[PDB]
Amino acid sequence: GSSGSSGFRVERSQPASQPLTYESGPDEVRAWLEAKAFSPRIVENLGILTGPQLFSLNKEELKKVCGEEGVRVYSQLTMQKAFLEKQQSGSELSGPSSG
Repeated sequence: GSSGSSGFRVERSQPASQPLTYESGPDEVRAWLEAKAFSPRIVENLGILTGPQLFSLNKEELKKVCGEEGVRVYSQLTMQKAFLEKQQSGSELSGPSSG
């Protein structure tokens, strides 16, 4: 019960998008990047990390390795993460600590 405002206007979709999950190793992580066509550098740089190892990278990190492009990579990554969170309904004693 606390007055608050929110919203977002980002209408952007892609025709093709390779499936990326935590079970996907570095062999797939590199494919996901190329699929989006981020950059020839970020693909090889982030194409060596595993599924989780990559997602583990924070905005600052992704920006440190991907430089400026990173900002975009992270914007797309998070989007996927959230989608994965609610992929296989069956969380075991896991969830939001505080709401």
